[PDB]
Amino acid sequence: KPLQVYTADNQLIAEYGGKLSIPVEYKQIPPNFIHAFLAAEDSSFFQNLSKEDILSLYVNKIFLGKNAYGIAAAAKIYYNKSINELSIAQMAMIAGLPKAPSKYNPVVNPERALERRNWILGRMLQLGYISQAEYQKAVAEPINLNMPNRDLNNIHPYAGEMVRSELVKHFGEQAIDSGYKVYTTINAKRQAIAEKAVQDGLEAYDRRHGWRGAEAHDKPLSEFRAYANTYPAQVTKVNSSSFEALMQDGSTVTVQWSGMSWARPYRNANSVGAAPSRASQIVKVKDIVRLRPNEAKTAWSLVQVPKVQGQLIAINPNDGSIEAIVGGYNFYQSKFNRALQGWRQPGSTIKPFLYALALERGMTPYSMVNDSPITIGKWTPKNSDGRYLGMIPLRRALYLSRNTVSVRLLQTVGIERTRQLFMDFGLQEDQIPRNYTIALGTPQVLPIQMATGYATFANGGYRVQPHFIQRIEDAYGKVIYEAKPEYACIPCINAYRQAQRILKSSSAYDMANILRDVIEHGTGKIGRSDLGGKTGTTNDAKDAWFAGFNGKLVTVTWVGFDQPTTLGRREYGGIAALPIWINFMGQALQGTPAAWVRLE
Amino acid sequence: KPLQVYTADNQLIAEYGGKLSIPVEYKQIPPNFIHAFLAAEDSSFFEQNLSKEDILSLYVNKIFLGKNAYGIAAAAKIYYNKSINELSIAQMAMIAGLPKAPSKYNPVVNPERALERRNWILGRMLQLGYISQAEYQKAVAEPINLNMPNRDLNNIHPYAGEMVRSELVKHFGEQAIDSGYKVYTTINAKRQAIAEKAVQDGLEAYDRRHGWRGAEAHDKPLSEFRAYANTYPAQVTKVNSSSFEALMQDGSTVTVQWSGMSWARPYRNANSVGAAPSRASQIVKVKDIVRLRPNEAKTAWSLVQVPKVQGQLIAINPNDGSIEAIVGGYNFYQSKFNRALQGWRQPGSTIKPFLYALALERGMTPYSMVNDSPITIGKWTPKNSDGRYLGMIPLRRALYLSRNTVSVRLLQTVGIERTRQLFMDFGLQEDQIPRNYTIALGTPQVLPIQMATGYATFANGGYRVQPHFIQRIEDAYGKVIYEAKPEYACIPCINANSQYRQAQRILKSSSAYDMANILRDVIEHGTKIGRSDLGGKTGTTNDAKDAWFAGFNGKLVTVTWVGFDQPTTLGRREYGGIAALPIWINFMGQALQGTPAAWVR
Ligand SMILES: *C(=O)[C@@H](NC(=O)Cc1ccccc1)[C@@H]1N[C@@H](C(=O)O)C(C)(C)S1
Ligand SMILES: *C(=O)[C@@H](NC(=O)Cc1ccccc1)[C@@H]1N[C@@H](C(=O)O)C(C)(C)S1
Repeated sequence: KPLQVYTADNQLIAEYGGKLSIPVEYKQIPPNFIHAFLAAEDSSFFQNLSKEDILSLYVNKIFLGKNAYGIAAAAKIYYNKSINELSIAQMAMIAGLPKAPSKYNPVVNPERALERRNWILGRMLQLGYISQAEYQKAVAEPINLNMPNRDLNNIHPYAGEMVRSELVKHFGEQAIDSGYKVYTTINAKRQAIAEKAVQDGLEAYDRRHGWRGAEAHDKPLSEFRAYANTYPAQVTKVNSSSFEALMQDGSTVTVQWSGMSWARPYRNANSVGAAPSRASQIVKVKDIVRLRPNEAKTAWSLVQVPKVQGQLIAINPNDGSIEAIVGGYNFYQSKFNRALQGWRQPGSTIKPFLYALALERGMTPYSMVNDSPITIGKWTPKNSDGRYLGMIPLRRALYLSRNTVSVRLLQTVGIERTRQLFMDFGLQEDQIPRNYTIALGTPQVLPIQMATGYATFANGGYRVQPHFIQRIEDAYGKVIYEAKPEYACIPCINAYRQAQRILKSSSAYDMANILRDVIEHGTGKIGRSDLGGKTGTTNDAKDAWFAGFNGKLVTVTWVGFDQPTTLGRREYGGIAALPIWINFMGQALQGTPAAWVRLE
Repeated sequence: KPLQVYTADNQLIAEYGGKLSIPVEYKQIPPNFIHAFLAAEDSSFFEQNLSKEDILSLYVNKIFLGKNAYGIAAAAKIYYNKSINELSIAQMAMIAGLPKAPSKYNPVVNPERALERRNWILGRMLQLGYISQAEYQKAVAEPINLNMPNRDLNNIHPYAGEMVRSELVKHFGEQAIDSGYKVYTTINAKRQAIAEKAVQDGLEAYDRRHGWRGAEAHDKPLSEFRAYANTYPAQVTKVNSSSFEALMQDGSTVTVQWSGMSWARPYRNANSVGAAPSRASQIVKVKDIVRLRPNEAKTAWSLVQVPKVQGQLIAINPNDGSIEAIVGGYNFYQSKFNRALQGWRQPGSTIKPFLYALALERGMTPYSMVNDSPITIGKWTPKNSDGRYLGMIPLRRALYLSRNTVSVRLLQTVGIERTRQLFMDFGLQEDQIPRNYTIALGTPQVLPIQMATGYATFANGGYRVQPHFIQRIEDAYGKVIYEAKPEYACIPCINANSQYRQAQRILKSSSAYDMANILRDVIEHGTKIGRSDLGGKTGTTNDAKDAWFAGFNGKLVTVTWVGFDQPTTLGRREYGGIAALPIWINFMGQALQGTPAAWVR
């Protein structure tokens, strides 16, 4: 009975197998398996004939490492076999595990596992349990593990992992042995769109910065996995216009010129080399490259897995329901979820919160703010273009993300009030400094916290908590948990708990319209008039961000390197992150009526 | 509901607690405990959390919290011997930090990391307004304060209880304990208590004759020493002419008079002891950690000494192989090692009755004339105890005097391998039996339990029995789930796929009966106990590195052994009949008291 993960459309996406036990009748056990356990210890005092009687009591319960309880569960976990399918060597291997299922574990210690196994086989031969023909056959055998994957998460991997990883973080492994059915808030349609959007957008950035060379050279093809419609290939021959590579299935294909001609060499973030003139300039024989098919087959392409990363988090602003979550380029490349764990500087994406607080103090989008050099704090922050503009309205200041006005508004608003709003988005006391650096978006945030923060505009100034579980049922079918979220607007549940108000209705509604002005009048791609959004770029374009919404959906996208480096000069939030956001929102919001903030 | 260990005479001797879970109603949980789990993680996605509080109720009694603890109540019991409402804020925070990795943060395994995690949580609890700063300073300054109760109770017959736990765990792992079963052993409690006293007195006898070896420590702390085998650590505070004064672990100061320490002839070596002490300063120094023994009144104290020497006793029923008594060393609290089941030693002349039984097999009798003459085996001429020879002598005289030359001659007569096969058929390990003429003088390594199995062959009429310690196992519901089906030497004897297994015959009835009587005459001629149904053989290895005695009656086989764990000489006077035999006599006399004569048939 495994932990089962479903989407909001009651569709099964993941099964997570915990503690396994397959009880067998003593008669169903091959004698050689019993013999293996009898030879496992030198001395029995319960020859070993009374151990055979007491063995029946423990045979289905013995912990045999890696969630295996009993002989059948160990035959399944280690070899993907039934007890009668096991070899003498395999039976002896399992027979050696009870004493210490970690010091002898063939996964965690293959060295000692073989030593123990063969000792048992040696003892079985001495006891006349096995013949020498069986002894030589068995002792010469390798470990031969064929471990089936009991953690099935192949449909929406980041969504299934989110459930497993979060339950384990808060409650340990016992959370997976409960056999519960977890019914998530995830929209599968929206989840699929987000997965494609993050993959395409990162492939877009990667392609424009050029070919970086093969992912490895003189390394073994067995050590690389296929994913995101990219398949590892070992280059075998390089010609005038085409190369030949060996696939993991054993086949060899011929990647033609049109499939590699894009490979202008990467020189730096801001520089790429001339278009390649021959295939030798792109690949070397014994290079580990990634290839891509077409629809069915026909032709192949030389592709590249981005070194760059990204994320997407989409939440319902009224309750905080998580609709879509993508933690990186691909789950197989990295199981790391940047949406829930990727601490980054928000840069300019923080400004709408600070400018909302200015509006709360009495200001308007038209209020005159001053873009001037700020020496104050014996630290002089400089604007993006190293320029100043003088007196400009609050709305202009936000749109151009004038760093000097932000520090001035932070001095006006007070560092305390700013930190209070931030904590209301899920932030900890320890992750927001007191200093005037918070006006510039330098403190580390998780994108989920940004989606929570932007939801404040979308919902009219209420504090919603992001949540991924709608209900949990026990294996039987009984509902044991039913989500009771804090609602921004309780009447709105037509197309119990009330969320506390964190920002004044007018300020949340005003910021919303400034953000809509920012997207409709600044930048320029969708046929919607209910969208508000803000771009963000940190110092030396170390992060590209876009936080945007409509009345029914908040989406935050991010693009950057895991080890912080520049994305390039001409690489801002609106260039790297925005195209993923547009591509998601357009598709996710397709055939849905206009929904905007309610000034109540 | 722990693994319970009983004797054959129905005494509960040990309780072994495995996986623990004490389910509690969510309402019964102190809010500070819930708050601790709330502050344990930075972000929850299932200031306030709320979502976690609802999902916590589902796992609160099942969360694995390390060291067999499942749920908050089990962790409160295991780590602190407290109920959840008795926990401090610091303790609640400690348990709250364990779910994520109950080993990387375990306070019993990794205390440093555990302290860092706990305080981080307390810090987090203060930030959220869960705890006040007064509670924060109070809690953060607290130590680990572990008060782990002992869930493995075994203080009646410790070697017997440990035998069950250690053997189930060896063969079946920890899951063998969390089963809640009732194990009904073959152990006789009366006999077990006698054996415990016998092994303790006999080793104290050897130790005392060998002299005082000095205090167990000097200038060290009295808190670091345990009391056991009726010996209590004392720190010497004053040394008078004829007496000394020592501080006890309870805080009292006792006076040890001259008669209490006068035995303390100083130990020089196994073969040498110093002159009788003339004054108390020659025995003790002020600040010496000594061991004392009271009388029954606690009105007189004695200076005693824990033997450096070891011993064992194993008593089994020869008809089925039931283990009646087992003592693995001087005391379980000095060493948890069981020398009866794990102590591999050379048997010495304790092996000759096996070899002489095979001589009888082929056709010989106790009266058959054998040759005590000088025997050359390659570049090794074995010499008898006294180096002398006796010429033609009957087989029984040869065994009694343990004439090494007749043994090698009998080994040549029966054949090296045909003997190895028989030694194995007696219960000795194939790999542990060499392929040479020295197996005649007991060179192999044996377990005493194997010797008791082998001697039971004489006692039972030539059958091979297997030693067993479990009579039956019942589940928690009272249902018998296991019932021992041993191989019986004599099935009719109990009434004084099959229901009753008949043990395999390994000797002709005549040769087992003949060896038995040879062994009885070995014992009657130069033993003490008022019994005529006892047969036995002494054993001494080269340089008295081992003193042995293997003896029986029709109902009980007892094997005793005396020696050092790191093989050294016991001394020159120290043969099997001197060191081991007195423990055997002392046990057998008391164990067989008020029982009719029982001999082989
Ligand atoms: C907030 O993100 C702003 N960042 C900065 O002013 C610092 C900076 C920006 C680019 C390179 C080096 C340093 C603004 N981010 C973008 C944006 O909002 O899209 C601008 C390019 C307008 S600056
Ligand atoms: C068997 O134990 C025999 N021992 C030896 O040959 C070696 C030895 C060791 C110490 C002293 C003398 C000889 C013989 N049988 C034992 C016995 O049965 O007790 C003797 C010590 C008599 S010698």
